[PDB]
Amino acid sequence: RSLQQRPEPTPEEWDLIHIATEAHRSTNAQGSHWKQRRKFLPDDIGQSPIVSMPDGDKVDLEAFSEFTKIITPAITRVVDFAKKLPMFSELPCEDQIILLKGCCMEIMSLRAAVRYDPESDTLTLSGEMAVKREQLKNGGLGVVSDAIFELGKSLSAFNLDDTEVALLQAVLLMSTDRSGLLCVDKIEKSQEAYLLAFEHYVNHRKHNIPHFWPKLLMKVTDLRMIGACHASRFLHCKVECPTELFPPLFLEVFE
Ligand SMILES: N[C@@H](Cc1cc(I)c(Oc2ccc(O)c(I)c2)c(I)c1)C(=O)O
Repeated sequence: RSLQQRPEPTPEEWDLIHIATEAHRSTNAQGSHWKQRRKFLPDDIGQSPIVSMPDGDKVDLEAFSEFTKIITPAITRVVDFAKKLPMFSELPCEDQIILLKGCCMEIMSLRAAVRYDPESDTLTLSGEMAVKREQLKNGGLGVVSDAIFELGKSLSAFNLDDTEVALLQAVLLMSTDRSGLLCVDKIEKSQEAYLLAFEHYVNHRKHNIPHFWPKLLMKVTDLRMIGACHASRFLHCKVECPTELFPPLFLEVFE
């Protein structure tokens, strides 16, 4: 360890890595059998954008409905992921709440993006619903969909395993650029530990791409950006459409 040229995970990092990975696996829909269980979203759904949005990319109500009918269990599984992480569970529940809201979209988007299928040109939502670029964009997301598609297409070269996704999620979670946090230092400290463990795991993996780590960290920024666009776009939807169309937990996370 450190053994070939680049530092390997420490024993303490191996532990943190194992805990994060299992946290992700146990909360990640349809594990390694998503390619056989997924049903495509019918091609007549997603083609009819008619509710206006401030930026001019309209919303298709039927598609919004399809995506939001399945969103609660998806958000629920991100809450579940976070809770299996000891540095998350031991925070005040105020802090817990703020962190989940700050990273929910980021983690859900990542999870869809790692399930980008090149041959059909689709993302898989919750390991069960394979969607095209147009359907997802028209259903609410607008250009955020082009962003997750663009991220998913570029990640196929990266060959991320379950651990790098889990650690990516954990770094997205433990982030201090949110308003209203109590335990700011404990969070930074916990993020730093994941980042280092992450880096050293990437070292252990020996990817065939040069400069893998900074390339990966740049994919982090893309997610945060996807996250911030969605929070802008969510706010506009809440303005255009009635409450009744939004599942209580969807509202609770993004409102
Ligand atoms: N693929 C994920 C779950 C996941 C689910 C859904 I519904 C998604 O579409 C969204 C999200 C937000 C919105 O505001 C709208 I409208 C749509 C995405 I991107 C991801 C997983 O495996 O957990």
